[PDB]
Amino acid sequence: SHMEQRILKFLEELGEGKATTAHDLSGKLGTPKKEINRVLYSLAKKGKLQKEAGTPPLWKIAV
Amino acid sequence: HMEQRILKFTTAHDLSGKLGTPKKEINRVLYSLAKKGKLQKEAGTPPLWKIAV
Amino acid sequence: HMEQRILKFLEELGEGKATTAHDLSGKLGTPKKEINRVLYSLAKKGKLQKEAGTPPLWKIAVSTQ
Amino acid sequence: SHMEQRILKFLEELGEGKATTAHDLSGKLGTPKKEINRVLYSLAKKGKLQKEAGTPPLWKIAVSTQ
DNA sequence: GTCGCGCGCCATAAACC
DNA sequence: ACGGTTTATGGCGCGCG
Repeated sequence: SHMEQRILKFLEELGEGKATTAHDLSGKLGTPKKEINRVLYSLAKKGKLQKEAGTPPLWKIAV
Repeated sequence: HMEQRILKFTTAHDLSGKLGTPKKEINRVLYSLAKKGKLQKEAGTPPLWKIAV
Repeated sequence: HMEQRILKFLEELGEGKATTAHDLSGKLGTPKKEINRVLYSLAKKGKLQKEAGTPPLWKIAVSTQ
Repeated sequence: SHMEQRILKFLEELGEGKATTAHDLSGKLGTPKKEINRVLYSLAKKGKLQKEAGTPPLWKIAVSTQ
């Protein structure tokens, strides 16, 4: 929920309909993709984030 | 719709009758929900459950 | 080699009906890790189609043209 | 079942207070990770091994319980 | 009768930079 | 005498009869 917050913050910042990727997040936060992804996927089951299947997947805030 | 009802309503095996749902499906929404911080798993055999206030 | 086995096995099942990687793992006498490894490789090669689920169901790839 | 014996042996031959992952046991023992974990988890219930929390879990020969 | 399991995941090939 | 490092649905925690 700290790093969940780093990520959520960043998404909300970066546009209001925008998406992004684990690789993008990882750069803009000096964090291994593994970590970013650990949290992105957690957040998704929690209903918080919305994921668009793809190579790589695209992540945006949900309702 | 399950997540919703699961809330309004103990064991998963015991949840299969009250809502008429296969145990698999209940254990799914349980472990998920406790991962959402809302529920909380007790160590029984089988495991027991209760809404974390 | 293991691929054409799975395919061959997905022929003798009647068009429409699908199967799981556990099921295959038994029938074909092969560890599930290898089965799935190959299954996911055939779907991506086009030969097969994956119907994501719990567990996922696998059948011959169906043209959508 | 000489799998238990082989793993306990490997975890002993690794050193004092030292741990390792099941992926690693499967590698060296040349044994499917499926069986390795089935067994690892088994030895932990029997009390012989302890499972350190992690991703993945780390294992080592127990040192506390009776 | 615990069990939620979706798992292929690299003893990797290809792709990036 | 030389392409090192990251990706992939790569998140994996899995042991399940």
